[PDB]
Amino acid sequence: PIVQNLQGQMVHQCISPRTLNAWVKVVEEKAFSPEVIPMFSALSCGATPQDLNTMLNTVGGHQAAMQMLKETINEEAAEWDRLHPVHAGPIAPGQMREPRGSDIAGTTSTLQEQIGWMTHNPPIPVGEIYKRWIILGLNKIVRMYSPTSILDIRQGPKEPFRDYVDRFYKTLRAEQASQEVKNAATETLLVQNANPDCKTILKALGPGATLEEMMTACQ
Amino acid sequence: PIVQNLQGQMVHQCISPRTLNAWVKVVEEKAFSPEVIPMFSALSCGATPQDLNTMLNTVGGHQAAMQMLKETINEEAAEWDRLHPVHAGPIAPGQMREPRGSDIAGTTSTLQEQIGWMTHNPPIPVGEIYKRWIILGLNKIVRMYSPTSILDIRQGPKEPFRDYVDRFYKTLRAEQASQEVKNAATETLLVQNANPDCKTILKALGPGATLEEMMTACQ
Amino acid sequence: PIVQNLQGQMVHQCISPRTLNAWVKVVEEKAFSPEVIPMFSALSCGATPQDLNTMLNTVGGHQAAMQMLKETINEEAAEWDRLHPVHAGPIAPGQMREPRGSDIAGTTSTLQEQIGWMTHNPPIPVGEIYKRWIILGLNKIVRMYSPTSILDIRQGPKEPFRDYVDRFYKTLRAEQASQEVKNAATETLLVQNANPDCKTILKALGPGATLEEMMTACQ
Amino acid sequence: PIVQNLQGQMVHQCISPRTLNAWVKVVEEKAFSPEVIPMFSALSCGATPQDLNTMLNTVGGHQAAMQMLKETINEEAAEWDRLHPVHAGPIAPGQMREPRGSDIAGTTSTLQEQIGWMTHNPPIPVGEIYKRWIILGLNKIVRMYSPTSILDIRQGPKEPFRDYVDRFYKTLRAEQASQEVKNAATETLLVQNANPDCKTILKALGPGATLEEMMTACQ
Amino acid sequence: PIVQNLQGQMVHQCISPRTLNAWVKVVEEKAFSPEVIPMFSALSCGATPQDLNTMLNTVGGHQAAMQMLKETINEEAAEWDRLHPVHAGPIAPGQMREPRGSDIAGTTSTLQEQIGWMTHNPPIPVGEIYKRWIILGLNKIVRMYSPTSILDIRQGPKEPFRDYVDRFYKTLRAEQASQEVKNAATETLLVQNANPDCKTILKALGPGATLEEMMTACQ
Amino acid sequence: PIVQNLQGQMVHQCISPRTLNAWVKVVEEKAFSPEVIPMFSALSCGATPQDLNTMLNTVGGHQAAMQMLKETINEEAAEWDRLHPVHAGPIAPGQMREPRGSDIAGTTSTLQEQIGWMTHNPPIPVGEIYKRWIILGLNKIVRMYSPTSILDIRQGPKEPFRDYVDRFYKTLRAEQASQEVKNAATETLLVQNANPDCKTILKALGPGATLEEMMTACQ
Ligand SMILES: O=C1Cc2ccccc2[C@H](c2ccccc2)N1
Ligand SMILES: O=C1Cc2ccccc2[C@H](c2ccccc2)N1
Ligand SMILES: O=C1Cc2ccccc2[C@H](c2ccccc2)N1
Ligand SMILES: O=C1Cc2ccccc2[C@H](c2ccccc2)N1
Ligand SMILES: O=C1Cc2ccccc2[C@H](c2ccccc2)N1
Ligand SMILES: O=C1Cc2ccccc2[C@H](c2ccccc2)N1
Repeated sequence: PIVQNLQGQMVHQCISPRTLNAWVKVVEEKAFSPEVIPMFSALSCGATPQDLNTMLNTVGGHQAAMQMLKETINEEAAEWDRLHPVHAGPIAPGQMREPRGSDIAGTTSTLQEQIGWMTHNPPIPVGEIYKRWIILGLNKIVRMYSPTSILDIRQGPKEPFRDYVDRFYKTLRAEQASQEVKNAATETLLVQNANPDCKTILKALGPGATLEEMMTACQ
Repeated sequence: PIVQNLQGQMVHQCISPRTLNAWVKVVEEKAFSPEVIPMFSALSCGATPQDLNTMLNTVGGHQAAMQMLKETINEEAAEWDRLHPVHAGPIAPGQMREPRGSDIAGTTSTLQEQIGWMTHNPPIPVGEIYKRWIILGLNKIVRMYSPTSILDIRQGPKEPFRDYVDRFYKTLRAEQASQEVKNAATETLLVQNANPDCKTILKALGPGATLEEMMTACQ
Repeated sequence: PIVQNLQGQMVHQCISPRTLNAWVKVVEEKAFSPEVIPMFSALSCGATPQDLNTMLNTVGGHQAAMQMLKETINEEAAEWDRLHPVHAGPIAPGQMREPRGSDIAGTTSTLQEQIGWMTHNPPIPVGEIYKRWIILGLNKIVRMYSPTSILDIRQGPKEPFRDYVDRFYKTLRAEQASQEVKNAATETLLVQNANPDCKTILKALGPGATLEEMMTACQ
Repeated sequence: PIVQNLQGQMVHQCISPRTLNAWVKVVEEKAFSPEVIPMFSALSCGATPQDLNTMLNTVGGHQAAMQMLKETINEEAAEWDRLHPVHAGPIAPGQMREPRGSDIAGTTSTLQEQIGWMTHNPPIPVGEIYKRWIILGLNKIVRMYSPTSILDIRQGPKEPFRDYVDRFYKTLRAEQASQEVKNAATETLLVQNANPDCKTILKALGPGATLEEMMTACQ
Repeated sequence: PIVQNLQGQMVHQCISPRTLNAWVKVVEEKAFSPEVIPMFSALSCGATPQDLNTMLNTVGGHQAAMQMLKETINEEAAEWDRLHPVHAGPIAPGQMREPRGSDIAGTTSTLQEQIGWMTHNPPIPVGEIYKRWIILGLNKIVRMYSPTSILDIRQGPKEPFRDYVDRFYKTLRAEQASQEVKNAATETLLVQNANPDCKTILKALGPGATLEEMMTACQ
Repeated sequence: PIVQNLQGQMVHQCISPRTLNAWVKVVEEKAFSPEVIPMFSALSCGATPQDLNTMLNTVGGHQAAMQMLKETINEEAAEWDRLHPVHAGPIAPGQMREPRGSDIAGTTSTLQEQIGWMTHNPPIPVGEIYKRWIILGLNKIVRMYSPTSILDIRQGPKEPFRDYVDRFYKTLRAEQASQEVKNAATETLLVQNANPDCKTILKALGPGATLEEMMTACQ
């Protein structure tokens, strides 16, 4: 990653064994549960494109997903190249060349180039641009591997309302509902999918009940 | 987080793998037992709003709770915006803009903005303001998930008085009794809910017995 | 905690995940065995009052003990306030206010105030003053939870003398005997409570035998 | 390794216990699965030739592989020596000598020499040159230990299409297919090797289907 | 401990959680096996008397041993006081007082005093003086808890000579034989205590056989 | 160890708990398998003679080996003393004395002396000299504890050729064959000791087959 040291210059630091192992283990334990994504982003704080490739390449399973991710990265790289074409022909001696999509993705750029871009004044933030593409891909994977429609999350007859609400919003998160819908689903599908006893209680609460109030009501 | 380095300037540092894993594990092991809250506060020492969102987003279960927390944060954000409206229209070139509620919550502000606010002279402590909102929400969650009324904590006939007192104050903590009440419950409900043998001994101690003295008396 | 950095100024540093977890685990594994106290003191090296409260608040069980500790802290705070009353009315602009008992305990003082006191020249050592109160309380707890009188530690007929001596001094430590008594118990109760065979051997050694010599004699 | 310190000079630092153990454990757990290679590269960030030899020598099993790797390194060393012969006869007093293949491999050069080369202006990057040779060898090992031809990866009749795709691309990775082929295999062998039901669905999608679209279609 | 920082002044640093836990665990796992002593010395590198007391006080079992150790420390303290009596009466304002035995042992000296002594020019090395006393005591404990005489280590009839030699020198180490005797025991008791078959082979080797040669001969 | 700090002076640093535990555990788990030696060398990076003795002394088992190692160190010390006799009689005030063998081994030299030698300009590298003696001894131990002759490593009739090659070169490593022999054994003993089926295939390959080619041929 690129870090400020103790004396305020941005320099390269090797990726730590602790970081490498954290990432491999979270993928082993959680697969593509949605909360793996913010974990990736956090563990990749300050990453160069080289570091992001290290993290992705250290994954041993899930090669269908990793191939889908390669496809998404190629699409974003191709769109970058449409927006920001680069001068063909020889670079100015000693000067910084402009990054192409594959340079951002770390496949045709050196670590030194990456460092140069990222520590330029002002920085050409190749690590952050690539990380956005990766996360775009990972979010597709999450949605793909979500095993259950929100329509099929219904409260069982002796299921505690809290355990049902947990299943409901765990499902909405993987299915990738916007916050609008998450905020909104509470006046609607959450009540619809509730068991008959709790449904009666919730119907009687009136509109504009908070989730807290719904949860208390069906406790 | 924002830390002073070895040479006394406040700078950003990535959230550590050790911190990320500590938080995920304490939620996995303890859920919303009350002592998770001071753990959160401690693990979030110096956090930016981005870091606080990382911590909350890395939680995989408990999505009912996390949706209730979103609701509490939205309420606090809305109250901030009432108290501190911001100038609409274009920002002064190169200057610091005033944070809105959603900026404090990290959803409409960049890391750079956050850093700017937090390291301003004097600091606009967006991390500490957001952390207060989060803890307000978490405390509601704790109270919600408290499974037992203090009225139902009674000493069993062969229950050691110490084990009963532990249950009693463990319950009062989750139910969120003030210190007044915790201090006070010792002249009252603690004795009432004691078994007949210990109740007789405690009644005879007189008023103004310390808990230590009550515990010794029923040993 | 407050630490000197690499360049010799005293500054605040966040409490580490390693420290937080060490403390929670030692309480989980050892409860209020006497050796938990020096562990607390060591893990709280350099602590602010905020940090000491973090450590105490992160404890999830033992709430009878934690309520007894609150009582002891309140008593010490009240005695501080007797000895060191503070000027009522407004503080001098920009100047340091004098700490009250509850300020020392971290309940009515900010982290900034604490830092100010602790790094004043000369330091008003609020962390060390509070830590003394806490340890006073913890020592009472240890004594309370000591399950066995020294009178009841007697060597079994086929109990190795070393295993008996271990039980004896493990008991004296929890019961909180002074070093005088620990030094002294060797000419007396240790021999009295020894089995008939070893008692004869020890009686014959004469007075002024070291523990080493007693242990060798009954090997 | 050679690291920049806190003040921006490149200096030698001992290999850490954490690094040493990470590498030994990944070889113990994963053998020569392809993802061990990017792990090696990452754990060897900044390594001297001495450090790379340490890592290879700390491996206890797999001695057939380690002997094959020695053979590959000897071949690369011999090709270096063809391209870059060195002046025989005595070195200039106090001056840097030119590295031979065995110097790059760390077998005839001292740590001091290595440091000298690597921190020269401009650096003679002996660590990076050796690491390339090692990785060339490791890639051969991976290919050797790949147990299954891509021709034999066929979707079972009740095998989820995702689990088949995972096996397929896990195999292609060990067999060391180029990205061209990985990108391409999706219009061809992946469909051919699919079970009859999914094969019909994929045939009907048309050419130019993404893997994402194929995966959705056979869900 | 007292450490040099990054800029070459000797300053105090808190004892680490890793150090505290290492020591507690080695005592839990190994008791007073001889190799615990060099572990203690190493884990106490740079320790103040306060730190050494922390380490000893964090031990929960073995209180017979810890009482024997207190006795040894008191004896060494008393001998220090004989050799180095201190001026009674008031200290020179602002000046360093001379340490008494109990000051060296950390029981009547503050951390500040200790730091003062240890960082004086030239240092009055109270940490190293106390550590020597402690190790003197620990060595007595080791010898006490050694369960087997060297006379009783004899090679069994189907015992591999190497396993017998391991038992032999493991015993000599706990029994605290000098290196002279360890060096010497090889021409004598080691052969005597060997089984009849190996004894014949060793007798025939001649005098002045190395242990290596004896071990090869009885392989 | 002696390390450069953040500002480029060589100073002493305590041996870490992580290093101490790494070494004890590798000896516990691997005994004197050959790969323990490069682990020792790596974990002892920068070590003083004191540190090397710490590492050796922290080993609890294997006392036959540790006594053999003492013998080897004494032999090397005696040869050093032959090559580099020291001036008897009093040292020049304030000046550096010349190290004797036992000084190099850390038994008659202080840490301060060691530091002085190792940080002299130019360094008298006592740590590296002692480490060479130790490794000489450890290599003898490895060879001693090698349980199997290379003559007895033969491919079983249904043993995969790769598993046989692993046994073969694992044996050659412990038996301490030179690289010449390891390189060479491939045209000879490896084929001889192969099972009849693979032997026929290898005989037919011709001379000058690489190990890779032999392994492929018998796959
Ligand atoms: O070097 C790498 C490793 C990797 C691993 C998994 C997923 C993507 C990647 C990306 C990459 C590769 C080729 C095309 C697109 C993206 N680059
Ligand atoms: O980015 C995040 C993640 C998160 C996770 C759990 C709970 C709250 C949050 C808050 C957030 C989101 C949307 C509305 C309110 C609060 N922001
Ligand atoms: O904030 C805290 C947490 C805590 C936890 C356990 C025990 C004592 C404390 C003390 C406290 C609280 C209220 C009265 C006295 C002492 N302060
Ligand atoms: O020192 C070493 C250790 C090692 C261990 C495993 C594999 C290769 C190596 C290389 C080495 C050795 C001899 C020839 C070629 C390469 N050097
Ligand atoms: O504070 C301590 C703790 C401790 C613990 C175990 C053994 C010795 C010690 C020494 C101590 C105490 C009293 C007399 C002598 C030595 N000091
Ligand atoms: O202090 C030590 C500890 C130790 C432990 C195991 C093996 C060798 C050593 C060497 C030592 C001792 C005495 C003679 C020779 C070598 N020195």
